[PDB]
Amino acid sequence: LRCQCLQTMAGIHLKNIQSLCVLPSGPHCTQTEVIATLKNGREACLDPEAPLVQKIVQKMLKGVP
Amino acid sequence: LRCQCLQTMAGIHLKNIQSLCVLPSGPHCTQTEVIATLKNGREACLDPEAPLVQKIVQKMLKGVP
Amino acid sequence: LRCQCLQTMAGIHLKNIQSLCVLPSGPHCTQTEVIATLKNGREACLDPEAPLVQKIVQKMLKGVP
Amino acid sequence: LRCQCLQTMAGIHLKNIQSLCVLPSGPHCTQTEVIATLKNGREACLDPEAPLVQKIVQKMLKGVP
Amino acid sequence: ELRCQCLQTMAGIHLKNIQSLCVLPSGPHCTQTEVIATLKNGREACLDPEAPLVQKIVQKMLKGVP
Amino acid sequence: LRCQCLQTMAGIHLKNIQSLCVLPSGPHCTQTEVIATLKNGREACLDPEAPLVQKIVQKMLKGVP
Amino acid sequence: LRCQCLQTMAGIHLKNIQSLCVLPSGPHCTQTEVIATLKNGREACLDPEAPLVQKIVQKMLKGVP
Amino acid sequence: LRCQCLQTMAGIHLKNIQSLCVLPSGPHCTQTEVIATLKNGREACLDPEAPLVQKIVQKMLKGVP
Amino acid sequence: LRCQCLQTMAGIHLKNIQSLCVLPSGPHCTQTEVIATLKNGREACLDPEAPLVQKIVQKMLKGV
Amino acid sequence: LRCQCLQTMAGIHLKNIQSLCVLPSGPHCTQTEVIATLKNGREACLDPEAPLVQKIVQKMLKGVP
Amino acid sequence: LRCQCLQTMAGIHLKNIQSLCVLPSGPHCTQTEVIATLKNGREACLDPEAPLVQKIVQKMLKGV
Amino acid sequence: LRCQCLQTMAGIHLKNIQSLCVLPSGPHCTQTEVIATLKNGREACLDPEAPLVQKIVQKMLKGV
Amino acid sequence: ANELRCQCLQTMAGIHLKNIQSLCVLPSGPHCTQTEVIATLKNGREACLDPEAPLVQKIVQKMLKGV
Amino acid sequence: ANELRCQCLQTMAGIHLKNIQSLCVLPSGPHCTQTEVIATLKNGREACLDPEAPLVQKIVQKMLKGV
Repeated sequence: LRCQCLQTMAGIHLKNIQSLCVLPSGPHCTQTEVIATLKNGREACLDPEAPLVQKIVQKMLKGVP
Repeated sequence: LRCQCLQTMAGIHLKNIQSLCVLPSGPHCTQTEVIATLKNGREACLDPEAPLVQKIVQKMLKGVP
Repeated sequence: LRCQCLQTMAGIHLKNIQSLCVLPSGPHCTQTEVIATLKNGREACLDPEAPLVQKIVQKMLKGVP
Repeated sequence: LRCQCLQTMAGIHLKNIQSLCVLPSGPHCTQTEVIATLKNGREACLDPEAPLVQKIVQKMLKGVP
Repeated sequence: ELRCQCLQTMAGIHLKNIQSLCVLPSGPHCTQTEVIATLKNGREACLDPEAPLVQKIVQKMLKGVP
Repeated sequence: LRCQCLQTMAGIHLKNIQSLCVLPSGPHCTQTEVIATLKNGREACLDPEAPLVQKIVQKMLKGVP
Repeated sequence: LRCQCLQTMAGIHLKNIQSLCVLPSGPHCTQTEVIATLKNGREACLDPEAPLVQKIVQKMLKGVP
Repeated sequence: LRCQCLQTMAGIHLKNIQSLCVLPSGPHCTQTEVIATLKNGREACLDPEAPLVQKIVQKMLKGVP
Repeated sequence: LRCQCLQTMAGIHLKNIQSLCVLPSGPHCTQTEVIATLKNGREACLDPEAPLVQKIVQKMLKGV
Repeated sequence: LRCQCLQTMAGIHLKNIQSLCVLPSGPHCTQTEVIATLKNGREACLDPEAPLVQKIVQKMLKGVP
Repeated sequence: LRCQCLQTMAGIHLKNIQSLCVLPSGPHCTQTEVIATLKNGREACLDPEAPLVQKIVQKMLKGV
Repeated sequence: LRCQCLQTMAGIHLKNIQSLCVLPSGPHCTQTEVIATLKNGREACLDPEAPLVQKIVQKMLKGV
Repeated sequence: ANELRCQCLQTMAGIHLKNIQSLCVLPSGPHCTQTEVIATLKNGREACLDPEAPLVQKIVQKMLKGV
Repeated sequence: ANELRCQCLQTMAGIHLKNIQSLCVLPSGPHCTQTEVIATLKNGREACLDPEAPLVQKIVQKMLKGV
């Protein structure tokens, strides 16, 4: 029951994102961590504090590029 | 490869949410659909257009329920 | 026999890298692509042209931080 | 969780290399070890200290002959 | 009808590590004789039959191991 | 992990040999044992001490009859 | 429907023989050929003309060593 | 791993025999048992003690009618 | 559509017989031929003219 | 491994019978059951106790109508 | 396109019948022929003229 | 192993019937069901209780 | 095989709307002397219908509006 | 392939009765959300139609009566 992300990466493109899960804080992890799954299947971690990540999340809800 | 949510429900509380995945449009589904997994394990579908759902998502990224 | 990486990401830390495979050009892919596997197990793609990536690769050969 | 390479071999040609993975030090192994997979499928171990191996790695990143 | 199993030859093989050494001669399958040595971990590695070390390694395996 | 050969046979002809594997001593077997696979597919065991067998092995390396 | 044995071998021991099949002449083969299956499972061809082979066959019928 | 023959039969003709296998004693069976396969495919058991059977076996080795 | 039995054998025991089929004459074969299948599975041909075979067949009908 | 015949029928003609199999008692069935296969291919069950059936069987052995 | 039944048999029991098909006359056959399939799977031919067969058919329609 | 007929239809003509199978009750179906196959090949379900169907069946047995 | 004749030898009746999975209407032409309707049920068994019949015409219009 | 989805992505119009070789009406169910009509022309090319449309309903009843 440790954190799934060791670190954060950046440069994620919205077109490639097949799914984006937001895992908040708790006994499982010290901080909130976001895991984005691409269309090929490879997962990639993201920063919830980052402005691009927050911009990407709200765009997925409204409508896709 | 059909849509996972048959319908949307409401009245979700942030404290109970263990994970929230956002599945956008594509060949798999006609519209964007959001699936929230609670701490007990039971999943529940949400509306991306809904104002509460959008408010819940941004709050999870920043900080605590 | 298509390319394994849809895109490149950045911000990789050397300490977290458990393995780094370099897949060159051929019938399988138009360009060279690098796939780094972290200690947790999650893979992440990298740019061979990038200066940090080239600096990370040579450091792994000589000796770890 | 022991080292995958018992020994090192030499005389590797760049044209034949389909993939080259660099596995650094850790709990898994005492030293850094490099595993090159050929186009036929047969794997072969390499020395990270060797000058040819270091020359082969940097050439794969830049471009193929 | 098969092609040759070895694309190239490598060297620096140690006798202690060799678990098995198969010698595949010429024929319809391949233009030249090719030797495939399987190590104790399981990883295979190709060898040169013309090489003096390889010929010295083969005869030593028959007589008795180091 | 017992010995593959129960006994040795003789009268092997070089022309018929498709492959000759030499399995040395270890935990798997008390003595070194040689297994020759013919062109039809039928395997046959050989004596490493035998002079003909040693003469056959060196001839395969140099060049075929 | 060709001959199963490319050649004959010798030095077979009766104790090791689990089964011995005698395949006579016909459209399938130019001459009579004998195939002995050992207890481990490995088959081995024999000469019907050979005196030891004929002595081995008659001994199996009467009673085993 | 029981005996393959429940009983013995007689009146076998050499011309009809396509194959004759001799299965000696062991853990598999209390006594030696002979199984003759005819040209049509139907198997038939034989007595190793019988004089005709022993005469049939030696004739197959030398040369067929 | 040739005859299934190349020859006849003898020494069949009733206890071992699991099934006994009688295939009469016709375009398929010049003469009547009997095929007995044992309990292990191995088939064996029999002579319909033979006295033991005729005695074995009638005994199977009445009782083992 | 139950009985193949649920019941017996009668009125079988010898001319139509292509094959007649007699399956005796055992673990497979409580009583002896006879299965007659006609020239068209359709099977039909018979009573071993019946006088016509016993008369039909003996006639097939001697010679056909 | 010949007749499926070479002959008729009798002694059919209603309890065992899983299906009963009635194939009338035509180019395919000179006369009407009835084919009854049992619960085990083995087919058996019947006479349409026979009184038992006609009695069996009407009983299947009404009730088992 | 469900019932083959979802419903019954009527207006079947005897001349068109190539085959008529009667499938009685059991584990396979709650009630008896009759399946008539026409000369063109198209199957059609029938009611065993119906008077015309019972009249059609007996007529096929006697003669076309 | 039989090429370009009428598919229905006769008409039947007593069709229920609930059971109908598909209903095809094949009009007149070189293929057939009269219009013929072929209804395919949910189990898969086809059944012919009369276009002149009042129930059949009532069934067709009901399928278009709603089940 | 696409198993058990709707066969028509959209509806078209301007169908002429003379060209129609066959007209199948596929109602609602697990296979599709709404009723959909597929008309096959004499050349072989299929074309989808609206069951709600007045021309389509007029075309269907005319095929039953006579061409």
